[PDB]
Amino acid sequence: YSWARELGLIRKPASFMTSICDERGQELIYAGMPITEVFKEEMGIGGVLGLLWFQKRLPKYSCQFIEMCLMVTADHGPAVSGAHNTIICARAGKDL
Amino acid sequence: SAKAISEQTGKELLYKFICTTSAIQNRFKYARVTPDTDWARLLQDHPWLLSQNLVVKPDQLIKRRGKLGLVGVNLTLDGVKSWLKPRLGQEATVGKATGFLKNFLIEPFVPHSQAEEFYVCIYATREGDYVLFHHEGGVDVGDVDAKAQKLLVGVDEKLNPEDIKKHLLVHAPEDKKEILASFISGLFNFYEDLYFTYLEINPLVVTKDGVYVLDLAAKVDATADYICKVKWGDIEFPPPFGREAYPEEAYIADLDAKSGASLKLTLLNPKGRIWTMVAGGGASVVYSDTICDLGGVNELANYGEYSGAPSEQQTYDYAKTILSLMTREKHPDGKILIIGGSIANFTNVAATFKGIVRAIRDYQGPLKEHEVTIFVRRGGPNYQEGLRVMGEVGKTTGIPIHVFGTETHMTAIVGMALGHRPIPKSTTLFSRHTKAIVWGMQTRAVQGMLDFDYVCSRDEPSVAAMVYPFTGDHKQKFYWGHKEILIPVFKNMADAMRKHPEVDVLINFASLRSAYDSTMETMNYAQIRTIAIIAEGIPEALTRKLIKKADQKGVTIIGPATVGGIKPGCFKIGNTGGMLDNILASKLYRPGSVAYVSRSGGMSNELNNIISRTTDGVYEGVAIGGDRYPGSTFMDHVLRYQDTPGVKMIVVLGEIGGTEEYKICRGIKEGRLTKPIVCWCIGTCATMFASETAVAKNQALKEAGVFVPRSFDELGEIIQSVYEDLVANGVIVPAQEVPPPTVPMDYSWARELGLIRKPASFMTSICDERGQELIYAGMPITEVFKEEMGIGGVLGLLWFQKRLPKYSCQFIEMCLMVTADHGPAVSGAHNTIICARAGKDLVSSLTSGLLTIGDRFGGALDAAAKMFSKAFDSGIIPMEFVNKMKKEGKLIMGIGHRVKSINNPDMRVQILKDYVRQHFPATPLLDYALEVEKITTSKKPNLILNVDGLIGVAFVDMLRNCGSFTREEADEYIDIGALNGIFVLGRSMGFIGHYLDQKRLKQGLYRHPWDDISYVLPE
Amino acid sequence: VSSLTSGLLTIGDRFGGALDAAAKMFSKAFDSGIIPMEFVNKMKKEGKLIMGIGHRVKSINNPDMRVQILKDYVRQHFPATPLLDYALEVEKITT
Ligand SMILES: CC(C)(COP(=O)(O)OP(=O)(O)OC[C@H]1O[C@@H](n2cnc3c(N)ncnc32)[C@H](O)[C@@H]1OP(=O)(O)O)[C@@H](O)C(=O)NCCC(=O)NCCS
Ligand SMILES: Nc1ncnc2c1ncn2[C@@H]1O[C@H](COP(=O)(O)OP(=O)(O)O)[C@@H](O)[C@H]1O
Ligand SMILES: O=P([O-])(O)O
Ligand SMILES: [Mg+2]
Repeated sequence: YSWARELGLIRKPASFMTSICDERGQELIYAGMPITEVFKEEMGIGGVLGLLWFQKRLPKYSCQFIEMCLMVTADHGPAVSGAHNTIICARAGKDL
Repeated sequence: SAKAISEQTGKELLYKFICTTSAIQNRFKYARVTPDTDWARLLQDHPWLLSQNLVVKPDQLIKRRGKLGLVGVNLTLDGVKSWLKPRLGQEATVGKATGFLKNFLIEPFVPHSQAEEFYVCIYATREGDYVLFHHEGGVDVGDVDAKAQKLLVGVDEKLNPEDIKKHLLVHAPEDKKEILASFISGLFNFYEDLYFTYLEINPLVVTKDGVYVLDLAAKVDATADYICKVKWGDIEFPPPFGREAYPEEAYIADLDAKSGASLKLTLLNPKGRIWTMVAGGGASVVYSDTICDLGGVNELANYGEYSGAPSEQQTYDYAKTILSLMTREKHPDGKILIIGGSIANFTNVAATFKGIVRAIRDYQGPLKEHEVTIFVRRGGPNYQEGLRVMGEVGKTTGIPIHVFGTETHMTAIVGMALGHRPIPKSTTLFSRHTKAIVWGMQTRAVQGMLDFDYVCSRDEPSVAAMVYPFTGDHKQKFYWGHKEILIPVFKNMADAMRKHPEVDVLINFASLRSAYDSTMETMNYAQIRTIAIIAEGIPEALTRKLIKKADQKGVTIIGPATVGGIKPGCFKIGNTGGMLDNILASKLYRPGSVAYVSRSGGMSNELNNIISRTTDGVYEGVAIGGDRYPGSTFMDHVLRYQDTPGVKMIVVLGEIGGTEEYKICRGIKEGRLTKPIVCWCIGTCATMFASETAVAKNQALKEAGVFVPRSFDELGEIIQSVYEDLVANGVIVPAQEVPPPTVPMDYSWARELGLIRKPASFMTSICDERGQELIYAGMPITEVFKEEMGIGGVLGLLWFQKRLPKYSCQFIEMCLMVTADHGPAVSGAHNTIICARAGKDLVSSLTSGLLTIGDRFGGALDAAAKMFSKAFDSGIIPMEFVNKMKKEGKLIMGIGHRVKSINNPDMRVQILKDYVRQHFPATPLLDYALEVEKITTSKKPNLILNVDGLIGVAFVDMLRNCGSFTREEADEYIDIGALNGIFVLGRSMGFIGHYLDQKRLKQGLYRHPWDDISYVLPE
Repeated sequence: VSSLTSGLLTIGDRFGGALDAAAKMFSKAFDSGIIPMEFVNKMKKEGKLIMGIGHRVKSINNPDMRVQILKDYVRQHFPATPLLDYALEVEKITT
């Protein structure tokens, strides 16, 4: 199959479809932007999230805002439903 | 098709459903008599049989019964019995039909004058339903077509009562005009509402007392069953009067009825030396015709066909019937088997041939004894290899088999077998710019179209969008050569039309049930100018309505019951021409000068082959479909071809029945048709069963100037002669040949022909869902239940791939039961509850809890088993073990309890301990553990062997000593965590229990109280 | 536990949903009082497929063994099966 496909003798439709990231290249690509450009352009976590989630280069204010959201939602004590379960679980000797 | 019903069936429906002011007399007053009739029972159900004098007649689709002395009139019940004595069960010859008189009808005698007898008839035609009336009814009606008053009721038109009275009842007695008008009106509404195509009452009697339906002959459109099932009930369609079916005919009829495939068989001469096993309704006729043309009419043994993709098994069952039938008695000159067919559309030729090859191997002894010679001719996907298996079975058995392909003319094998020859509206519908919408989820058809487009060197794909009402709007992946492209799929046709104004063609793959409505809907979008209706089985009355709307809107309808057509280099309707290999083989990627029109789809594929081999190729070809009323006729297309400059000659493949072919004679006469026309009508043999005959039409066409061959065999030769003459006269300037673009083979297909191998990325050994039955580790699911395995047994198969002893299975079930739950205070239950309370679903809530299982919660079973196994296997004595653990600063896993002690035992442990002792052959590890317990309880009384420890060591003893596992196997299962699986599976029940409970208890969101939290944050 | 959960987390909608879906759908239809044929057509009109109807290979001539096993147990031991009776009538129409 590998060989027949190389010589373009047979066609087989792909079962999967992606559009967020391409690891196959010389360089890693996040939604069309190569990883070096991501750092060079100083995107940040917000910027990277814009490419992977929306496949868009967002304005700086937008990125900074996303980062701000992530910061305020980071934690709200151990009394909440989720924190409680994680604590119970950690205490029951489980992994991260 | 339109099918005849019995007089009883018709009368029953009429009495049940006719709505009229007219009082219909003797309603439901009929009794049926067969040779198996219980007269006592008959009289019990019909006491009216003694009330008055009667009439008796056969109800077997015998016409002119009175003239044949087959109607016993004005008889007492005794007289009726006396009349039946010499007739019931007797053989009778009515014209050229000979059969038995088996079914009769008894009705009350209606005294009346000849003046009180009338004739009424309604019948369907393309243009509507004709209503006929005659004041001189009876057995002496004569030529009713010229004599009777007649009126056409158009398509979707109402029968006006004023018109009945004014035009139909002109010669009716004045006093009976209102009652007749009222009855005829009700009869017409009845005729429409129950989907009749023919209804005749001869005579209809109207006396001073009321209306009497003395006789009734009717046909219904059988395809309307899906609508009318409720009113029709278990309606029976009687076969015409004549001989009854041989047991072999009945067998094949049963196979046909129980499958989507077409399997037909009729014996002509059981003692004939010529047997046929032909694929396709069209080809079967053609072969039968050729045999008759070569004088074999008296030696032809059968008429039959197989089509619609039958399974290898069905093909085998069909073939064995033929082979059985031909090896009953020897013939001095031996026998012949003609295994023919046209070019198959998509079905792999090797598949059906495997069934036939199996039948030949089973009947090789009788076939050699009866000196049978087999002739094969078939085309289609991978026909080359299908012909190889045929040639090979001939060599291995010794039976003479002569195998031929597409290169041989279809009917050439006949002459070879007999030893006569040696064995060697709008004019344009489509353009290269045509864009279509496909109604339905037809991935293969769309891809087929797109491969034709690519190979035709079209700039864009011919399919713009698809309409599939069950899914939401999405895009489907397809291939433009080797490049993947996306085609939009719409839930609503309105959206497809809106987003694609460039589309003017619609290909309708809607089922026969929804074809009508989807076509009518399409006609509300003016952009659509051509509609191809694929569906076979649309009721005639509905197709007429489609025709009417299309005609008034100028929409060209191709179909119903068609594959479509093909315009080489431009457009291909759906599945026309089949796989690329056939499109390439018959050079359909580039246009020629020859245009054709056919009824049969199969024959269109054969015509593509014929034309490509004899001429410069096909310009445009159309299959008009096989329904009674095609949307577009032979003439419709012939005129388009006459008016297309690129068309230099026309080929028409006609058929027996209808008078369409005569419009061509007329067209030529009138000087409208000037282009050379080649025509051959199939069904020249059918006259061995007047203007409508194939023989009559072929004669008329030849006289009109049409080029008509002697037989179907000479069709290739005549086409080539016409073509060569047109080249010689410079009418045809053939173009230089350009090679088409190449497209890769489909992986699916390559894998089928075993051309490529691709290694599996995965490996399984627990279950196989691919089979005819589900298999759990080698044991089929039915055996699982038959052997009464239970949950324990099933777990043994899926987890260990072993058939365990019953006591082992029962023990596993016991473990699952004790581990099921242990209250809501435990880590896992708590999380599930929290989760359920936070409004999550079952799976999220369960998993949230299960994710706590492993170390400090639920770990103990695996831990205990591992610890004790290690200690035991190391050979240290229990006391040495206890002290070793103390020194290492470790507690024993599976030892200790909060309240339970040596004097106050744990019930779960008691239950299990007792079962294990009683049923397990050996328990060495349990014995060792219990000895450790003797030591620890002597320290503190609550240092008992707990349920986790008990299950752990019991399970190890079960694996090691049940005798299903080697030590290696038993030790691997423990290590890979089989014991964790037990706890997880077991407790999963309890957790689902809690989830349901919290939802049922309508428990709100949990927030942990701050009072229970010690906040120790930095400063 | 991680491996099991990873798989279980796919259960719910397009995978494993059918049991719940079928039970809900048929109960609704039965309880609403509509006759099987009315139900079949209602679904078609609404653009919905019947949950618990259809098979890739198995047909009315080639039955599913699991369905055979279960149908037969239920017929034998259940005092009353009105919804099953209703569903089998819907199956008569769809097949
Ligand atoms: C001495 C005393 C404080 C503690 O005794 P205890 O609870 O029985 O002792 P422990 O908690 O250490 O447990 C007993 C043993 O069980 C062992 N053990 C506990 N759980 C175990 C497990 N799961 N697996 C293996 N061993 C286990 C411990 O290792 C310990 O072993 P050791 O005796 O060799 O050290 C207690 O008995 C006491 O209060 N006695 C009263 C004496 C008195 O009258 N005092 C004077 C007042 S006048
Ligand atoms: N029940 C009846 N009462 C009186 N006359 C009847 C009755 N049934 C039939 N007849 C007469 O017998 C004739 C022949 O019967 P019919 O049903 O028309 O058979 P066919 O037309 O096939 O010969 C009728 O034309 C009519 O005169
Ligand atoms: O049966 P066909 O010849 O119309 O395909
Ligand atoms: Mg008559």
